[PDB]
Amino acid sequence: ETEGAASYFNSNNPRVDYKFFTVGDTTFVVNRTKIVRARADKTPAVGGTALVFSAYGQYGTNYQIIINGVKAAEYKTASGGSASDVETIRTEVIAEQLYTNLLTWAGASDYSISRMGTTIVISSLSGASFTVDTEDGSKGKDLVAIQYKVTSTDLLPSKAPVGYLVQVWPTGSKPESRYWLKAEAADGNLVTWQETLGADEVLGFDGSTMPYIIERTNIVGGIAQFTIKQGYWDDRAVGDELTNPMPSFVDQSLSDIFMVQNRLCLAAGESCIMSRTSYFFQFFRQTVLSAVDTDPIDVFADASEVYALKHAKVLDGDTVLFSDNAQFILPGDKPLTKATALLRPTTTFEVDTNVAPVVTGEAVMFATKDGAYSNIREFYTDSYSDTKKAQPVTSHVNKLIRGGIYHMASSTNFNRLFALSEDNRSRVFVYDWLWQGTDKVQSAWH
Repeated sequence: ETEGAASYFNSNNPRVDYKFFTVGDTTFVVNRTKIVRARADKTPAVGGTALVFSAYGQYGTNYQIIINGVKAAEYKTASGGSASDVETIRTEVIAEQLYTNLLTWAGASDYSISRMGTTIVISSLSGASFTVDTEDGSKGKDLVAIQYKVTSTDLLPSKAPVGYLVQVWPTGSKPESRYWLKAEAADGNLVTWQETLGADEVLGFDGSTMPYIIERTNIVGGIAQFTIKQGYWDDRAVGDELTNPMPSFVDQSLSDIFMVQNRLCLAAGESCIMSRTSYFFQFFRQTVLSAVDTDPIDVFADASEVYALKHAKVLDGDTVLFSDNAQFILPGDKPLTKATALLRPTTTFEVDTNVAPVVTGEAVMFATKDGAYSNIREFYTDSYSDTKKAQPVTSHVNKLIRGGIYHMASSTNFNRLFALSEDNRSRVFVYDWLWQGTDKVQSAWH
């Protein structure tokens, strides 16, 4: 066992609750009672820390640093008619002179101020935003004041403290193009920025409520050892809430687990989430700047009048998704992208989701419940060139099966089908069939 072992298996009717899945060696266990919750921790909010820097300098400019209203850190450049005024306009000279004046200011006892390169960094001591103004000779060329947002990429400071956060959102640009950048320590005068998660956002899924994993590590002395453990779910890394949103299945209960085109498929109620290709534990885009086909997909084309879907099966180039009152077809002709994958509601047959439908090759066999008996229907493709209908194969024997069906098993090589009934556990029904040409030369029950 592990942490949360005897807390995800808290149920009284495991037949309806626990739905299992298997890929490779790992085994996924899904409980339909718990509700997925988001983790309590959040990224730090928009900090009051701000930095200022100089770019050009000009001649004879009175440089101001308006720190939260009251004026401080004053400096003025000489006229420039003398050859010696060239030294006073350099960025480094401006930076150090402004730093010296700011430190001597009376209010400096509340803000931590340091100088690195041509950048002055002001950090609050348990306070709100500085709301700096920093008027200068030009419009924005001379001095640039940034707290957490910038209007372009060229205006980025040459130097910055390690771990500084900033928002990039050029004016007149689509909201999908904005992203958060992080200033990380590097050599050379220029600093390097990397994509990072936004400020004051939820980190990721809470592992205590997400489906668990059962894995067979090795075999010791002819006996395999099995380990149950929490899932290795990837955490959100890049983007903000708008461009990297939480999938809608949060604050809901899972319904089924399956997979299509090597992508894990989290189907919960109206929502179904497509995992990243070859990476089952990640549901968030690797990078927000650009979109690629491998990125996870969200498909909501199913109607909301259909409740939580239960089963999924493959049928002649398509994956059919079974609900309690309708069916859907997910096309597989084209690769699934953000603009191509969609659910197509095709048939409205009445299907009982208590028992798992089986596949017999070219057809899918599902059972329906009615009264104290049960019928079994065949799902196949008709002679219309892509239209599917369902027909009952228990027409001549409909009262044979007592109670309902709780288990099925098929055999494509033997063309054999098995069924069970609750009214007598000792009785098993065998349905045999054999296609030949275009007709069923045999359809046997015993």
